[PDB]
Amino acid sequence: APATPYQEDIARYWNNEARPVNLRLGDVDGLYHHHYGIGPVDRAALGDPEHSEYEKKVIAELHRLESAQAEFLMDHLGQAGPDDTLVDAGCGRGGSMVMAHRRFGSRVEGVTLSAAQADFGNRRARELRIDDHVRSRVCNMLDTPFDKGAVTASWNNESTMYVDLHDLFSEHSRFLKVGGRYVTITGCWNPRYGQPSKWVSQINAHFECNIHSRREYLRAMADNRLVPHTIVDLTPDTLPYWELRATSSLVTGIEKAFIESYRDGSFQYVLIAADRV
Ligand SMILES: Nc1ncnc2c1ncn2[C@@H]1O[C@H](CSCC[C@H](N)C(=O)O)[C@@H](O)[C@H]1O
Ligand SMILES: CC(C)=CCC/C(C)=C/CSP(=O)(O)OP(=O)(O)O
Ligand SMILES: [Mg+2]
Repeated sequence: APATPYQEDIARYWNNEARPVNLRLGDVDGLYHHHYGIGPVDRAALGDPEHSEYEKKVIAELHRLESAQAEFLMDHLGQAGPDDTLVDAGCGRGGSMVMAHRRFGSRVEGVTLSAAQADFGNRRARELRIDDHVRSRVCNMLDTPFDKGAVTASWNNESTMYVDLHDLFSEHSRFLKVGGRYVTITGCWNPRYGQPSKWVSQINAHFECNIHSRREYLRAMADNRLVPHTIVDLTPDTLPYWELRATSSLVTGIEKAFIESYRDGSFQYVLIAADRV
């Protein structure tokens, strides 16, 4: 039962989504991601752009960068093991959850507003025989069933732009144990630019989302017991992914808004990793 009209819009959006730039990339190795990539492009793997198999090599390379982005996120989760619970807040089709369970062996709990996504991820988990440890549910991430202090680490990978940040961080702070760890990778508008540019607004309109400024991320963390220990401006790191993607037949039309706003300083891609204290 949707918490607000807006969250009903978001459930409907993701229930309806199935773009090739997501499913064909996930098909490469069965890790289905809904986030962007980081790191240098492997031009050797790509080979000659004129080759018959170029588009398939581009697909494998873009997917490799999107998985690299998740790995980088998890490098900031600290240590976790089989007796711990990890929470993926706004978990998509569950590729990050699969990777986390492989990396840490923990119980991994995902929440999403989309029944089609939860169903997809739970089917994937059963296929991989890790469904006793990895579970998606349809649940608003601002109001979860996890007990106070029960969670060792948690994250939002490109899902914070659908909620009020004070409410989101109050919720993670509630369920994270003292000394637990939080990470987010997000696109935030740059308060140095001053307000959201036209490009940022085009991205909001495209995804029905609400990009926050970097100032708001840090303010909401400070107000909710979450203290950053690492912040990385990944903007230069994600541009190669976007410039490569822009050459792909699977483009969605938002590539220019990301590239141009990254280049002009109005928009930035950032990792913030924090302790719950
Ligand atoms: N209030 C809310 N509660 C739970 N999930 C939410 C939410 N608002 C948005 N979402 C989820 O946020 C996700 C954005 S897509 C990113 C998915 C995933 N973290 C990945 O990196 O692949 C979607 O799954 C959407 O359902
Ligand atoms: C501002 C940022 C970083 C993201 C905007 C919100 C959002 C849901 C982007 C979608 S990621 P995904 O569903 O994987 O999108 P596409 O590849 O189809 O463009
Ligand atoms: Mg995608």
